[PDB]
Amino acid sequence: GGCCSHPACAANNQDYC
Repeated sequence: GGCCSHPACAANNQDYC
């Protein structure tokens, strides 16, 4: 989760997702 609420993070780092 974490920054995965922000497309910026979720689109570039799916490892947190």
